[PDB]
Amino acid sequence: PRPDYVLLHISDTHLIDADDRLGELLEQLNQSGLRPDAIVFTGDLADKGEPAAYRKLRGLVEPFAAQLGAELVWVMGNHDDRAELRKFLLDEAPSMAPLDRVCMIDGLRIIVLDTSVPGHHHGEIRASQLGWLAEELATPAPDGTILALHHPPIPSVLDMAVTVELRDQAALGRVLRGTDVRAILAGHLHYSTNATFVGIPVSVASATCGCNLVHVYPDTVVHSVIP
Amino acid sequence: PRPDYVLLHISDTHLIDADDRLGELLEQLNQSGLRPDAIVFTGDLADKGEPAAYRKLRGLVEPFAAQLGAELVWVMGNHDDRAELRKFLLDEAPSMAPLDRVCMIDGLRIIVLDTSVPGHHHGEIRASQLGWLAEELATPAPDGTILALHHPPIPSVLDMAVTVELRDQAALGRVLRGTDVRAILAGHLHYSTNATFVGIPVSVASATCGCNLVHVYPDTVVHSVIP
Ligand SMILES: [Fe+3]
Ligand SMILES: [Fe+3]
Ligand SMILES: [Mn+2]
Ligand SMILES: [Mn+2]
Repeated sequence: PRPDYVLLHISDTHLIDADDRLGELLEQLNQSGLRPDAIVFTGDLADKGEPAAYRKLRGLVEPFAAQLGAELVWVMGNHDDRAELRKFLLDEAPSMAPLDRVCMIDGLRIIVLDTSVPGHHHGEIRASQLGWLAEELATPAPDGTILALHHPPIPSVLDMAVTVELRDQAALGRVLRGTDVRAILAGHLHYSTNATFVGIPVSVASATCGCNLVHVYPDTVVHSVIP
Repeated sequence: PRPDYVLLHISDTHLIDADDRLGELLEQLNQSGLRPDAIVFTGDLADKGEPAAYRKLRGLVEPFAAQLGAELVWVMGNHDDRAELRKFLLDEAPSMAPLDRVCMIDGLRIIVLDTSVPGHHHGEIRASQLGWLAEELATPAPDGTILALHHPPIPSVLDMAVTVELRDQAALGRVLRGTDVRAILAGHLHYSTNATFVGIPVSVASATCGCNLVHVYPDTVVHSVIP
């Protein structure tokens, strides 16, 4: 069966040997002959949100994505810095506003949401963002929506995770319920995990410092873990 | 958060170094301090369905499960033999009837289904089994149902997989739709994969020759991949 879309889901690169780890992955993905429609990086791109790390990340990943004709989708994590990411990864004016955006890949909507809280490790979504999200989802996409964020809306199975988990998941749940969100892509946990959130499948990719393949069929979304 | 139930999801042990691989896993799980309510093995237990392999499997796994007070849940795979498994793993009279069974873990229903076809590698579910399954699911379990089987009802992302995939998934889908089946546990693929089937989350554990942790919360089921 041919999927409608193929995505690559990578997370938690933590660049500041993370350079070798990511380099080795990209080289391995290049040799596979995989041709993704988009490559989605679900946060913690730079370990300390360093300008130099973003420059290195961009230098490694942009030629890889260009070779494949794949859209690059960057997401904020708790380790990242909004202003330095905008500047050195995106070529956008520095700002501390949430990195929220919408990207249509043919008929497939990818929504990037920013769960990060500046100077903190836990996750939160502000009122402005929920409203923005609700308004966007009021119009259905032809092939539905993939929501990409950092902190997963799933129960913490480790005590260590609870202190840095996504807070106020109920409010997000109220926005997402009944929408065309078909899957939520996340990171943060540094091990491969899946669950549902208000009936929506959530898939967490492990850290790079493997990744996931995402096959979007007409009726289901398949997430495969690539070590 | 405390889950309602903890399950261990292991698959594709292929015993006939698979002995060392499984031994090393069980020892590792024992050191973790994990106390599962059940341990579910989703098929391909013996590589050639050998009596000796089932004896070895039983010898390795029964003391492990006994130490933890965990229920053992065995599932048929394409590599297994129904008669030899019944005899040497279960202490049951030899039979080639499908290995279908129901196990209540407090309020949680685990249904074991047999997708294997004797002498063949692909998956099928017979009419007798669908009827049996439909009748069982007509009564809801207090905490819903986990369906455990070998061949996953998810699209084959590899060409090699298509020839040995589960056939006639539509019929199974018709039975499961609207039931209290909250999750489907599967194997067969030999890599970690998740998707939905008729709105129901399906989680495939990789092979042993790691495994998954399953945390059942009141409102969601979390699957975590343990390398
Ligand atoms: Fe991280
Ligand atoms: Fe197998
Ligand atoms: Mn994080
Ligand atoms: Mn198999």
